[PDB]
Amino acid sequence: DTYAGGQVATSSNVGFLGSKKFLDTPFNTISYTDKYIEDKQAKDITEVIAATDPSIYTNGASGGWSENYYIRGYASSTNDMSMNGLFGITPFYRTSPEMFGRVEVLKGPSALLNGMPPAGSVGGTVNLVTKYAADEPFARLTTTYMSDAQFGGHVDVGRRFGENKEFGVRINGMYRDGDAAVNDQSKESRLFSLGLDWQGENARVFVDAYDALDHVDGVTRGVNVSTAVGIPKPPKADTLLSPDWGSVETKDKGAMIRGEYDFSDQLMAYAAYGQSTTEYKYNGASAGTITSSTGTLSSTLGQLAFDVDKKSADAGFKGKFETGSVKHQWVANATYYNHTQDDYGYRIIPGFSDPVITNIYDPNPNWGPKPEFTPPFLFHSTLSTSSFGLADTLSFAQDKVQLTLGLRHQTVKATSSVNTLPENAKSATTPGVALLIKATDKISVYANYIEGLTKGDQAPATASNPGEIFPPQKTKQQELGLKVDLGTFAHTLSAFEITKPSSYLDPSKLVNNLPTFVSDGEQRNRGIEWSFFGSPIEHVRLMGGFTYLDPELTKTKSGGNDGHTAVAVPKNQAKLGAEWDTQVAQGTLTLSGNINAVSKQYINAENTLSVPGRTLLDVGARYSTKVEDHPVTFRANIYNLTNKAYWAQPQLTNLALGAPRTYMLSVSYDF
Amino acid sequence: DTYAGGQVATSSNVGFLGSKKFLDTPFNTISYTDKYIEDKQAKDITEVIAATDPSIYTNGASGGWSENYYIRGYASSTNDMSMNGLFGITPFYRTSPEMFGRVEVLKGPSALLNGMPPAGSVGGTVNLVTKYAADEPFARLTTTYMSDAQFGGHVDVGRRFGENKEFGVRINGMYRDGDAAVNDQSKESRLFSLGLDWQGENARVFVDAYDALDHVDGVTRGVNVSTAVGIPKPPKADTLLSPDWGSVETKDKGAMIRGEYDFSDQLMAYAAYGQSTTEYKYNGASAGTITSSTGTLSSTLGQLAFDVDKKSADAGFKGKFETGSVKHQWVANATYYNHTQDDYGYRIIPGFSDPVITNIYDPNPNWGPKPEFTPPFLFHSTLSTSSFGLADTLSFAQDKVQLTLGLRHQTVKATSSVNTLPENAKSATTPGVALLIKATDKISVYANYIEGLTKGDQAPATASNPGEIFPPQKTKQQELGLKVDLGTFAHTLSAFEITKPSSYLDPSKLVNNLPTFVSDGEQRNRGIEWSFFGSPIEHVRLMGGFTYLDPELTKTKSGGNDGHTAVAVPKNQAKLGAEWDTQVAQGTLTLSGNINAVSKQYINAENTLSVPGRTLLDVGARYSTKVEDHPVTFRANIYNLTNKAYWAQPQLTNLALGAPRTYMLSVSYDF
Amino acid sequence: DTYAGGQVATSSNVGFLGSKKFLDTPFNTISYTDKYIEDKQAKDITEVIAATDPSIYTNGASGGWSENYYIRGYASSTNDMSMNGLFGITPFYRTSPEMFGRVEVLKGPSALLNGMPPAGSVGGTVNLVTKYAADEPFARLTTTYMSDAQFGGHVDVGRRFGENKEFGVRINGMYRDGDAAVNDQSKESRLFSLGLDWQGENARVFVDAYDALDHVDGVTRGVNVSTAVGIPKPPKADTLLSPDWGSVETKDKGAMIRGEYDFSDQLMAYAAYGQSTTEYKYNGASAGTITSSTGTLSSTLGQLAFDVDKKSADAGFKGKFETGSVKHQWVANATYYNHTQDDYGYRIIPGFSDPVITNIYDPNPNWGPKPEFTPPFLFHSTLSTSSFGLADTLSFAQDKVQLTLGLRHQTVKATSSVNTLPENAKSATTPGVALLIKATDKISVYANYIEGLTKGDQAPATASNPGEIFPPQKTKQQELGLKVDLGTFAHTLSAFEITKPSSYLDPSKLVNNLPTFVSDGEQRNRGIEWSFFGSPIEHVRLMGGFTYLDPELTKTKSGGNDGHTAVAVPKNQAKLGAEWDTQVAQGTLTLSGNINAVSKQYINAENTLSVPGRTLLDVGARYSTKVEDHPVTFRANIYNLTNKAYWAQPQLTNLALGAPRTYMLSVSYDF
Ligand SMILES: [Fe+3]
Ligand SMILES: [Fe+3]
Ligand SMILES: [Fe+3]
Repeated sequence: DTYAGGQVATSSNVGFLGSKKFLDTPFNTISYTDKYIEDKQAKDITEVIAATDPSIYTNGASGGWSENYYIRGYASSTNDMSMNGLFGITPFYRTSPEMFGRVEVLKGPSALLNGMPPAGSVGGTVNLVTKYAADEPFARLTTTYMSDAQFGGHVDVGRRFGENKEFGVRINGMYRDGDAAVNDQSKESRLFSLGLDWQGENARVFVDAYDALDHVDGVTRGVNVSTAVGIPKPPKADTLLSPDWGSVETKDKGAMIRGEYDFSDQLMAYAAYGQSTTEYKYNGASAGTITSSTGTLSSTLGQLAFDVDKKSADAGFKGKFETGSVKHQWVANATYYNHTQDDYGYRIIPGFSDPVITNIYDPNPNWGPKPEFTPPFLFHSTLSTSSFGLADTLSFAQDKVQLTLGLRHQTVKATSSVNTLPENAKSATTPGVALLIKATDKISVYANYIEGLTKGDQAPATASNPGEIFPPQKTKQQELGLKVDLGTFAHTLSAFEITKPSSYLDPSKLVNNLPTFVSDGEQRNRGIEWSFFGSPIEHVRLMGGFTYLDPELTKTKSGGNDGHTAVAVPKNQAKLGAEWDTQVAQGTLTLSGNINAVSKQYINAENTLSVPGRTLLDVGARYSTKVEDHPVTFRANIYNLTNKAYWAQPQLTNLALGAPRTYMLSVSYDF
Repeated sequence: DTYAGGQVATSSNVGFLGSKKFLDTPFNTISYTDKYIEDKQAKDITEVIAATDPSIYTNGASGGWSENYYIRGYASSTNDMSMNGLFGITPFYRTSPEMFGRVEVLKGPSALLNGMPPAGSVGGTVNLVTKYAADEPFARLTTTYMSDAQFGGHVDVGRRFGENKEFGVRINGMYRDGDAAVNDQSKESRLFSLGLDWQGENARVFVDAYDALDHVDGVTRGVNVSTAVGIPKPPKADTLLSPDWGSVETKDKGAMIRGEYDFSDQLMAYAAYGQSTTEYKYNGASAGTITSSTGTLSSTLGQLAFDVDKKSADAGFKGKFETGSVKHQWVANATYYNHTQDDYGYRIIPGFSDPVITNIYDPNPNWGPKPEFTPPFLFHSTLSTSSFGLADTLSFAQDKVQLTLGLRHQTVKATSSVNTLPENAKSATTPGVALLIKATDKISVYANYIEGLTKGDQAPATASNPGEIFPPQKTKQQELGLKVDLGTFAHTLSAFEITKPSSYLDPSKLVNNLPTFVSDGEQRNRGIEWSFFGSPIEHVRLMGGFTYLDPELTKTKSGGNDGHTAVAVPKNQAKLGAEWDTQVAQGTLTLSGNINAVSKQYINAENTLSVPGRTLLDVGARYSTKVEDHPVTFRANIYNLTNKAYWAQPQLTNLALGAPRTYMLSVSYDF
Repeated sequence: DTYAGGQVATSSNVGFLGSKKFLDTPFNTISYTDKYIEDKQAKDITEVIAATDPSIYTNGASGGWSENYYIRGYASSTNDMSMNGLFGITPFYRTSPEMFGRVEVLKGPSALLNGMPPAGSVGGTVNLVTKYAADEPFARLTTTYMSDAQFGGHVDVGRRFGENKEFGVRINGMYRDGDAAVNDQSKESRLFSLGLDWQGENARVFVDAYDALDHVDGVTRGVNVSTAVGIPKPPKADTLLSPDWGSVETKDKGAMIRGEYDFSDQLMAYAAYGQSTTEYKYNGASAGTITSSTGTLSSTLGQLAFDVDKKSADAGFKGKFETGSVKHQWVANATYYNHTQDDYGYRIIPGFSDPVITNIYDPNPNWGPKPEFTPPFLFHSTLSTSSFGLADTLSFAQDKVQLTLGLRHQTVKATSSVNTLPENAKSATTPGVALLIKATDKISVYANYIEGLTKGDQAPATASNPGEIFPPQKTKQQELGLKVDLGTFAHTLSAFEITKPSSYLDPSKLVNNLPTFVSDGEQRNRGIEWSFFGSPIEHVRLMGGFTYLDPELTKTKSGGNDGHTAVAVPKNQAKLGAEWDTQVAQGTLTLSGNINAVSKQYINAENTLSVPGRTLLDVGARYSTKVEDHPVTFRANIYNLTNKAYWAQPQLTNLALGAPRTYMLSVSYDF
């Protein structure tokens, strides 16, 4: 399954179409292996998928309250990841990757394939494939360090049972804790995970469960700027611009089961059910605001807790048939998601309502006392979605021309206990079509049209159309692409256009002498991507590429920002990761380097504030050997080697500092 | 004599008990070789004994007015090192290790073995073993660099003379000078040493003499904090928080002679005599005080000069005999120490009594003009100590059970030319017992009781018992331990409890309605130590360990701080040094790493101020080859490679910054 | 022609004496190859000639308005470089080295050999040798990075044509652009160069042409200090202490043609003609002035543009003959140089005459608005020089004793459109003599006397001798030296004394009771140099040395500064570059290090202000291999590894910051 280099896989899950090979997939897809994950010493999903992929962008801050990445220049919510194809299971805001055998990315929207994930983001789909027991018994201990003083370990054990090894058990345990690379920031993570499987003759069952904790002391929340004051030069990269006593914690627990049954080699049924819980707590700043070019910062304090219970299901049939010399491979499915949620919080903390005044350049800021965590209950809320989908792939001319057609019907309903406005389900129907031509056994050309869905907004009580709930809103993609597998090295070249609508109150459209709430907003992302992976010569691995992105606000409230560039995302990215192997005594030495170059990003939609591009370097070394015939691997990594200080745009606030120089060490031992 | 790896020796000097092997020593001991010293590029004793020993702690500042280390959580004064078993010879405050073939540490107090050293510290004994000429003629030149701009060299030459090579001459010369790694700090060091020996048939003589200079411009004195104001975040690690014009200089000259005479193979006499002089001069801050959380620093200035003339002697008899199936190995000795001293100084410098006001975060502090060095005479003082000791080691069962019993009488008298209060000698008797059992010839189990002595304090004129001089005060240790030599790798596991008394004026104990001066104070250090050294597999060296220490103030003035943790020392330490060798062309390449991790330390005895734990990394590379058949070694080291900024507690002031990232290069050539 | 190591050449151009080997040259000479240039990733000439040569000093600032270096402690103007032996062709202020096969240095003045270059500097002659097409067709692409975000590429292609490959074409293209290592400083460079040659039977023609751009945004201009205020501690090294909006741009275009004609093997004629244009523009600060010890900076603004059109020619004969057993090798030449120039500028910009007030330690300075570039015409000026020269080298004993004698007559005239005072040509005659003795074929001993010329000054209207124009002023050198070629490693040891006159109006020397304009000023530089290059052991390269310099102001106006040390230059330099090669897989791994240590430098001629010595470290790695038999080289370099912040003296202002830590990457591929 793994490609030359061991770092990328040759197939991925293309939503409900299932497992498809690189050259057979009319979408831009990549799948990273657990080997790559361990080689990066990746602590979250971002560190896996953003490192070498020029169609993915992160603001790159350390110890935020969530991960933050864009795919094809649109937000891709952490809420919207799948586990073994199923949504609503993964951790809410940050996921440590120890329990996954693959991390797969499908770029662009995919409503036909996947339906509408819970946060309705459209950038792309990240699918996390869990670990199951290999045939050979297995036990690996890894110890980890990260600067300044974060220590941890990870145990991974697998064994199969029964006379034909038809049962599997795979267990992962991980703990790490201590000060991180940012001043007064510490990071705690815990994971316990279970992967069980039964391989029957005509039937298969897979069970996965996990218990996870993510905790940051000195969480980074970021800061707001104005045009009046402007953006001052970034403090040094290890500065924390949020309260030192501020903290965030997320506890995530999840479990799922998949069953498959082969009726024949022309018909299979499958079902997947799962559930998860999230507990989020945050005590710290809601925002810092830079109020002077001398670096004065005004911070308001807030608290939030929320608890969410999630359930989800996906069941269907796959089959094959032939019509003359045309082979048909079809799938039909139904999906369900439900959550209930309680939110507690303060916008204004009693006794702590005055803003805390500091300066961004002060080495010893006074953040004041830490308020007790007592957020009062705010509201109960729910979300339900369901979908029914159908697709067929027609293969002509000895499978050299493959046409996929499908449609999905999607329903969604949200409720809130402080909403007096009407609450009603709404529905939309989303098609997709993809065409793939194998010009040779090494070269595929492909095109697709496909959509993404986002829950419709509700017009406020101040509108001509008060309380109107829009149907799910259609993001629309067209894509043309070329894929080349040279044998050990592979190239993708793809161009895309994706339009995403938005909704707003429009004063220019008067109905009963009132402003009308409309879905007339639009952002249009046009992009070219060239990317590559594998081994272009022996003992060398190379992964990366180049993208040009034009993210344009084509239609905005009152036309003010028509033709402007979208905030946050760069127009140009270039990324290269390279590894070089050489034999040294009784082992392999690998040297690694990464470069990550991006252009400037706008901070507001008026395009009157921006931050420059930056180029970041990383280096690593890896030594793999044996001690008394036990495999041993040593790994050292430095990220942001030049300790470049830069602003970039996080969620909810305008700016945050990128992560500083960070050292990571790990040693692993196979029992 | 040297253990596998070349870096540690298999025997050490156990006070007047003489040379004993690792498995035969009922104390926790380690001896480092000159090879280790050269490999660390150690510039002082601290860099030798603290690097991998988790029972030793230093605050780790660069360019202090002295070394500073604790052993088993108690101060071990630089004044209290021995040279070839004799006290009062070594440099007063800092010692560059070029002239030593071994640096030996015995952990815990050792009054029975060693008597009371001049400063009466009880943490451990550091014994410096000088170089003598090996049989083969020898000449090595080494050139040294340390960042930023310190250049130096060291010559080591030895030759033996006479027809049976019964005379030896060994000469060491060293100079280095230039800017160090701390801003505005420069370090000058000079050493000339002589080791002469004569090996007769029934007699031996050893002579050692040295002339040393230590000079620091921009000496670090450290800074004081209060509970009202608190401890601000450390400036960057290369900041100097003392006057840039401040300096310290110590000139040390010493010489000693040892003679041995064998009457038979059952009786030997020995005598050792030596003397030394110290000239200390300091012009700079007495203390910085942090007077605001913005980092305002108020620095008072002081000057000190003192001259001290020292004489030292140790003479006795050792013998063996048998009574039944019990072997006896006994010693009886007498020791003498005397110094005379003049002190000159200002507590208040005329024209410079106003503190200099700076801010600890200022890149451009104004330290004002440098006052002329004109300290006036303050007082003449003397210290005399003498002891008489007896010990016997009884061996049973083919030397598999060894019981040591001993006691020592200790006398001490101090005088001062400005003391109106009585001056009298005082005395104490200190016993010791140790038991060692060789379970196998690889495994020893041991236990000891032994004491340390400290000069008694004198009650002030304001007391109910005015002018009373206490006898030498007894620190008391109990220890249980286990040692294991696997062949090329060795373990020690030991547990200990050490109580140290203190004296104070007690307002709560009234006699004739006046406060009484009492010796009722107590600190109790309980510890577990696991440490190891050698080569656990081929081409690997590993040295380090783990300690837990509970240093508790069990009895304090008025009971205020009863149950508190002692200042300055961490409760937890983990240290690991590792080296890996590989063949590379015509030579051996060694890669090295060190980690040093400690937990938090309290800054006051009220335990209301503390500083966090910190982890420091070091890396090295070493290449040993030949050029035209002449051995050549290249050494490169980076210490504190993450350039971690941290506060820790020095002598006399509350806080000082740890040393920054420091680069060291050396090349050595054998003629 | 290249020495062991590939980095230095064995011959260089000794002015009109032509190509001479190392052991045949009675001057201190070195020639660096394009291989060395590529290995250093050199971006200007300074980075080639200053890195390892202890007789060369630069202040080392990043992004100045010109290069700045001294040779033997005297300014060597960038104006005064030669291209293939001809002056007035090279870029005016900064030269990127991509078009050169050699960079050659002759130390000390050389008027006999070279005449008077346009700026009349006397430190040394830098000669840049252009690239011509090798026999085998050639194409190399190189991509470059420099921190923070400067990217570039260089193409080098050559082919020969005709049946005997008697025509050659060699083309170089280079572009780089982006943010450099200094905050808010960007650097753009462009080069297109052409080297054409025809090799006939009796005759040869070489044509060279280039078009170059140098552009800096955030140009560093430096800052002035006073004795009243003093010199504060340097800000961090990547600080820009000139306006962020300030910029300099130079466009340089040049072309030259050389013809040679062999009349016989004993007589050759040659002629060279060339021209170049320079357009310089500068908009920014004229000076910052540090007006308080807290770091207050007062910056005045100015603008300058100048256009200069240059023409130059050199024609002559070389011949040999023998009379008895004495060989004669003679040369005779005539040289011409002319430039016309227009200057536009503001000393005071209308509407921007108020100084901009900042602080050198401010992370976020306000530099105010950028004034429109509108400098008005100031004056037209011209410079003409001509010379004729004759020299003979008399040799015997197979050239093992060589005596060189010569004379050159030099004429110069300057005009200016704002000079009312007389304008007249003036002349001087300058001799030279050198002696070389080959003690062996490995050892040469040599001595020389030779002069440098500088245009005479004109007495002001306030003098006794108003309007008098002095003749060309004679700098005078005497030198004694020793060269040793051991085979693969070479040494030079030389001692020199150079006196350089200056002129001033002297109130102490009255004629008709008026001050007299005199040439009574003198600076005298005495030096010892030990330097070396090549491979002392297999797989090692070593290049560097040590110099002591005594640069004394021996005679100054009024005698105030008599006996003081000259500004800007250190008295002591030590430089060492080392490379170590290891075979690994199918390629060579090279590791490199550089150290550069200098002593303190005076900032004023009163010698009441100075800045300390500093030591800088650099490290590098290089991997050279083949991919499908195509040569590939990877290079990584860090310069100023410790990121030392230091002041040094640039042109026109008192101080500027040295360049910060700078990372450089390049990859080259041969088609
Ligand atoms: Fe919120
Ligand atoms: Fe004192
Ligand atoms: Fe000027």
